[PDB]
Amino acid sequence: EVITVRVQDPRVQNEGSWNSYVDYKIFLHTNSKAFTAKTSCVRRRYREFVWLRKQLQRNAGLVPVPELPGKSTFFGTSDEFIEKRRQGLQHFLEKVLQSVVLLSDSQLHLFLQSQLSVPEIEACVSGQTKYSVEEAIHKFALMNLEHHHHHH
Ligand SMILES: [Cl-]
Ligand SMILES: [Cl-]
Ligand SMILES: [Cl-]
Ligand SMILES: [Cl-]
Ligand SMILES: [Cl-]
Ligand SMILES: [Cl-]
Ligand SMILES: [Cl-]
Ligand SMILES: [Cl-]
Repeated sequence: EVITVRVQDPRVQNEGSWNSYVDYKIFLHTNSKAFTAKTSCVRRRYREFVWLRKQLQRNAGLVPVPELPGKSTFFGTSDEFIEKRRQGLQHFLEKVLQSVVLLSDSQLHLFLQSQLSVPEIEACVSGQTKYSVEEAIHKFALMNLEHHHHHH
């Protein structure tokens, strides 16, 4: 695997409050030149993955985008519900990162290597920010290193 990706450590955030949510830790490591940060670790919720798939389906190769786990008719917090959604998210990313065309998606790179919100990504990839995509990812890499990933 030229790109290593793992969706791990799912957690119910703000448990019990009106705006509780589940998010997922995304770990990536690659030597590919397409990525600004050689290693990255972010947290994202399912609703952001749904947005990310829509961005990817606008690609110029008309390449298929892997399916996501289904949407829920309830707020799911069971261990089994969360694990199966975690498995499907990892499969989704593993498949996405095997496509050269999808590796040109700037939103994907900010999704994976920064903690910018979805609107912030949209503003950055539309030329409405002071910083470039590469600058944002590099600054996050300096800000977010915590020595959890040893070189091989
Ligand atoms: Cl809750
Ligand atoms: Cl990542
Ligand atoms: Cl979620
Ligand atoms: Cl969500
Ligand atoms: Cl960030
Ligand atoms: Cl925002
Ligand atoms: Cl990083
Ligand atoms: Cl780290």
